[PDB]
Amino acid sequence: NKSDAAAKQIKKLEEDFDGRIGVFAIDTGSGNTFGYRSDERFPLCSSFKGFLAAAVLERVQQKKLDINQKVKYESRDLEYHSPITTKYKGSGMTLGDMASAALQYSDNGATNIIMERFLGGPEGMTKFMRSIGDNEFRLDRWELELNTAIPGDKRDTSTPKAVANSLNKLALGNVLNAKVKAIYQNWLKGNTTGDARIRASVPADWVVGDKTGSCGAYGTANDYAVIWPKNRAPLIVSIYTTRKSKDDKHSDKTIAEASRIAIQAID
Ligand SMILES: *C(=O)N1C[C@H](NOS(=O)(=O)O)CC[C@H]1C(N)=O
Ligand SMILES: [Cl-]
Ligand SMILES: [Cl-]
Repeated sequence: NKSDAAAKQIKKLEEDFDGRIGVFAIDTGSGNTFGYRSDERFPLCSSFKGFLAAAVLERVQQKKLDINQKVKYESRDLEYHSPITTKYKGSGMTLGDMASAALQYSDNGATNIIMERFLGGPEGMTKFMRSIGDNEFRLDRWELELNTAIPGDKRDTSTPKAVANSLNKLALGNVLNAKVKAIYQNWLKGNTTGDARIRASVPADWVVGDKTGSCGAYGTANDYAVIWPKNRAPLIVSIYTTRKSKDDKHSDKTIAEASRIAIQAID
């Protein structure tokens, strides 16, 4: 019945802002879980960039790539929203710096460059996810087109549960070795976009690593996080939303609230 109460609360919240909320949360210290719409599809938007950074680190770990190899792009027309790659166009960036920009600032140039040159495009990004046992995730298009968040479209979607399981595996599990996982965690912990989301749903002294997504259409926005509560084993929270209408804006406050509810549901 605690699951049932949390379900009623999410259902009401999603009705209050005329949209759809999907939630999965895991307490890693007990195995307890909470889901609502946990198997339904939601656009990933920028959130997939957190997995794209994990894929680079796996490549590094495998000695396929080097974390400090110079990535050069002096002639490229940077995609819109490339705040970090635009500052280093003249000089190039290290591969590790590039991947972390794609994660912590959602940098679109960084994303496109990495998929074109190191990850085998959207199909290769999908391949990596299948290789960690994620069967729901799919990326179909490149930046910026992956963001259209058309209702009923299944391109560039995943499920809250699968995203949560995958972040569990990547941030806490054993896909990455102890060394390279620490780096991923640090990247996550220093995300710059997430302050009004899962982060705002927890005490200021809990440590959080997250990655947000804001398609910019259909009120579509999301966040996933590892939370290290003080004196307790880590939580995983995954929150996805869509809204009914094209011009609807996303709601940071609904995400934060949905995370507050999900985190009490697994208390
Ligand atoms: C991510 O969805 N995008 C990059 C940028 N927003 O960063 S955030 O989503 O992490 O907050 C603008 C919108 C969107 C994109 N690819 O256009
Ligand atoms: Cl996923
Ligand atoms: Cl957040």
